[PDB]
Amino acid sequence: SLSSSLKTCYKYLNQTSRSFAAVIQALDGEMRNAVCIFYLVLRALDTLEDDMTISVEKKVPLLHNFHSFLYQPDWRFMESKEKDRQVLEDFPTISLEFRNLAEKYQTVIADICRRMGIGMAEFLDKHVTSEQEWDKYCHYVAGLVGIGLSRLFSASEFEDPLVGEDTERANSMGLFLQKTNIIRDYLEDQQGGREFWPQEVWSRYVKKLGDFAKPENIDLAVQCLNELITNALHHIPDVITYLSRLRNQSVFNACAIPQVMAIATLAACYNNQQVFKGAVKIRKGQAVTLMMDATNMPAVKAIIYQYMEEIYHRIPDSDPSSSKTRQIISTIRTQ
Ligand SMILES: CC(C)=CCC/C(C)=C/CC/C(C)=C/[C@@H]1[C@@H](COP(=O)(O)OP(=O)(O)O)[C@]1(C)CC/C=C(\C)CCC=C(C)C
Ligand SMILES: [Mg+2]
Ligand SMILES: [Mg+2]
Repeated sequence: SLSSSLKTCYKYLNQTSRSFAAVIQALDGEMRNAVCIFYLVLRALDTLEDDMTISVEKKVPLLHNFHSFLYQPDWRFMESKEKDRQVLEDFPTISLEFRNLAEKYQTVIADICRRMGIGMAEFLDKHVTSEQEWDKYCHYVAGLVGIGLSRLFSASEFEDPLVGEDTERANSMGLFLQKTNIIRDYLEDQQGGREFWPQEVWSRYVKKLGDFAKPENIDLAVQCLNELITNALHHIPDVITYLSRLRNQSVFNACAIPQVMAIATLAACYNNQQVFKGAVKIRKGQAVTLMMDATNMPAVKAIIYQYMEEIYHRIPDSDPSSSKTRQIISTIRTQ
């Protein structure tokens, strides 16, 4: 039986992660613990970042120094008003299990914590302006998770060194998941005072981002939605390349499921007014079918092409992104 501290870590994983708990807990051998802890560490970091009761000036050191707290066995944070605060109040349990991991895993995890902290700190006194800056934000909060996971898979030796070495491909995997979430969660974020859509894009349509929540502005909102989805789709060639290299079945499933869930969510969101009224989600019955079929590369490719064709045939004649949307979809189909 596992140590009591590790049991506690898996308890926190199941409490806090809806999307990832199952796939993580199905990982083979040494990957399971490495990735459970990687998750919890980053989830604590995020809980700090998310917390708007922590002033910027106080938040900046906490984010910068977070990587170092992993080696301070009594470090915890008692001022969080976030839902996942337990992760911060009992951080010593998480950091004890982290220090129990092989050095080769510790190094990757701490390195990712350090870099994500710097990047999170950088976006505390600005929003996202350009599409380039959108890519940068997404790299800090998601791309680096992909790079982190990739390097862990390689360190365990269940996967070839190439998986951990190709940082662009791993970065794209994270970007695709993150843009999908940001696109889909427009309203939830607007209601909580958060703004993640790029300013240089939305500003061509409305004067304030929240203006897309107003019913009179729906035609413009959906145009902006379509332009941002088109942006996200450009990461799919790299997604296909990344998944095409994976050898371990448990690692294949962990990587592929969230990607095909995000592909399904993007297609559900395309040209969809409902994004501006509430949370658009793929039906649970369909989610089950995707989890079952996405176990090999050719079946993943089929799912991708299927959802691309769904989008393609829903492009409105007058959509200002239409030519771009067709172009990227073709690229995906022919690769
Ligand atoms: C092992 C496995 C699939 C995942 C474990 C992921 C770990 C360590 C996360 C710790 C930090 C977190 C929480 C980040 C945020 C995820 C929120 O989505 P959500 O749906 O709200 O999930 P949940 O229900 O938990 O809230 C996010 C946007 C990052 C997405 C980018 C990834 C995952 C890299 C993909 C790239 C490759 C796989 C190359
Ligand atoms: Mg968060
Ligand atoms: Mg956050």
